[PDB]
Amino acid sequence: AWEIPRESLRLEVKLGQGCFGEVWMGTWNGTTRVAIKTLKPGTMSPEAFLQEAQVMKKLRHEKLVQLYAVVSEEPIYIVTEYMSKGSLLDFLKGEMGKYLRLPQLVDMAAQIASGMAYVERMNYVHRDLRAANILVGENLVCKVADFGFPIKWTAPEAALYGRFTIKSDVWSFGILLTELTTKGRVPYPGMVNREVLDQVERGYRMPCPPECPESLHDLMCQCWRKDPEERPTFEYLQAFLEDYFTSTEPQYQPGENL
Repeated sequence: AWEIPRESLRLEVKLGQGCFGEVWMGTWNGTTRVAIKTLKPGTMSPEAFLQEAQVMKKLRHEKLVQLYAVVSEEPIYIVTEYMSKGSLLDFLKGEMGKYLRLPQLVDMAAQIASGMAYVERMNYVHRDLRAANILVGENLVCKVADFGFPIKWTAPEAALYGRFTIKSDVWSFGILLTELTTKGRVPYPGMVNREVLDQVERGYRMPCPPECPESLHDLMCQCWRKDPEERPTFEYLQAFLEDYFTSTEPQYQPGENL
């Protein structure tokens, strides 16, 4: 019942492509601006698509990219709401990067934590939370996306022993916060995957990014606790971030970059 006929879709502009397929901006039923994520032929059977797509179908929150429709015959299409500004990663590195300061950045983080707070209540796990999988819309709206490893964003337990939980998502969120505060820089500068895994097992943590208030770096560090259960909830992360400039940094002053 999420199913629609293919010719309901006008694929117009190519937006990019990944290991699993492409993403197009498009038009639905001649009237509705949409995004379509195309899956490469041979990635998944129709019966196998039903089993995995249950999650994206049950999740409906204002801070997750909304699924609109599905074409579950090869090649499989996933039709979702259209986010005008692309990925948070591109946004942070682009021309807008320059002008973003802490208040905008923390507000973006709060929207994201809210999205994940919803996933948390629903008892799901994201598994691939990072700036590249957040989409930006008008008015600096950010929404979590993408439900199809990248070790630098992955919690130790999950990278090593496949222990993926909401708490491993929390760890990735902490890494996302360094992306937000460095304007999109790859975490652990200079370190390759193995060096990262070794160091993180030995207790290494990224330091406070320049101009970033120690209080926010504390939050990152809490997200990075060795012990998954010590890690804060997204409910906490969301409330902390929404309230940040009153409750936590009431005397914040603008700087050159943050």
